[PDB]
Order: sequence, then C-alpha cells, then structure tokens
Amino acid sequence: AQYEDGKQYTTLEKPVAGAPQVLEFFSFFCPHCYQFEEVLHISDNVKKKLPEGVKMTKYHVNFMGGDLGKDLTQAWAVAMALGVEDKVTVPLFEGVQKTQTIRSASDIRDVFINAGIKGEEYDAAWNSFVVKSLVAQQEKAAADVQLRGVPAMFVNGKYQLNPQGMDTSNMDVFVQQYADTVKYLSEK
Repeated sequence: AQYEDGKQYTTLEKPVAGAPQVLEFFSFFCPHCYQFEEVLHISDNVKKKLPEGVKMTKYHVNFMGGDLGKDLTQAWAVAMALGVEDKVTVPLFEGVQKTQTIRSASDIRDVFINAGIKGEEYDAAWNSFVVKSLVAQQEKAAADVQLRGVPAMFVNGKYQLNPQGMDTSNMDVFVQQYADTVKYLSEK
C-alpha cells in the first residue's frame, strides 16, 4: 500500500498507555535535530497538517552533552512551563550549535533573558518542582518508547516515524512525506 509498516513508520512492540498524541524527542546538541527544526521545520510542517484537536508535544533528552545536556532538558522544561517555546527554540539551537556561546547553565539562561523572560521569572521556574516533574516526564517518556536516538517522533504511543523509509532527494518532498505520514498515523 501507500503507507506500510516497516517503511514510513514502525510499530512499537510495547505500546505506551496515555502517551501524547504526537510526541517529538530532540536535543539542542543534536546536529540532525538542528536540521530537522531550523532548516526542515519538521515540527511546524507536522502541526500544520494535524487533525483538529490533535496536540503536538516536544521533549528534550539528556543523553547528549553531559552536564549541559541535563541543563538543557531542564531549561526546555522551563520553556514549557512558561510557554515560551517559540521564543527560545531558535536561539537555543544557534547558541549551542551555530555560535557555540552556550557552555553553561548561565549561558542558557541568557537566551531567555534576551528573549524578554524576566530573570526572577526564569529562576523561580528553574528551581520549581513543577519544572522537576516536567524533567521527570521527559525522561519517563524516553524510557517508555525505549528511545535510542534523536530526532524521533511517536504517534499515539503506538507508532514510530521512520524517516529512513522516506525519500531524501528533495528536502521538501521528505518533509511533506514526514508530515503526511504523521497525519495518516494520527487518524489510524
């Protein structure tokens, strides 16, 4: 058929109960993740095609970059808690991978300050248990899909996007196929 198990997507041997409808994993340290977000705009192309009432969730992962990796997962938690994902995503990617001016937790924080988040506001979120639990969910979700690598995307805790089973020649066609596959999986 057009969409086939083992081609555009695979099926989790062990489905995750209560998982987000569309779940993306990434790291600000991840070069393929930079491509996905900053050049391909995979997240945004996926959301533009999701059925009505399908929320898209994006989590950060710890296993890249050691101590700063964890700082970045915690900062992403802050971004989620404050709802400023669309203000900090581009400068966090560029700060980690393009300019490499992000070397410490303080440097991460600078990104938020610059984006207009008040220091008091960032610090209170950073030290909050609401943010600790958000870090815990992100780590749990990764465990639940037995996550091996990033970028990755899962639909209804049942299906894992398989970009390797899609075309790479045109970026745009690749991105469309990816977005089109997520929508198919969401309605499945």
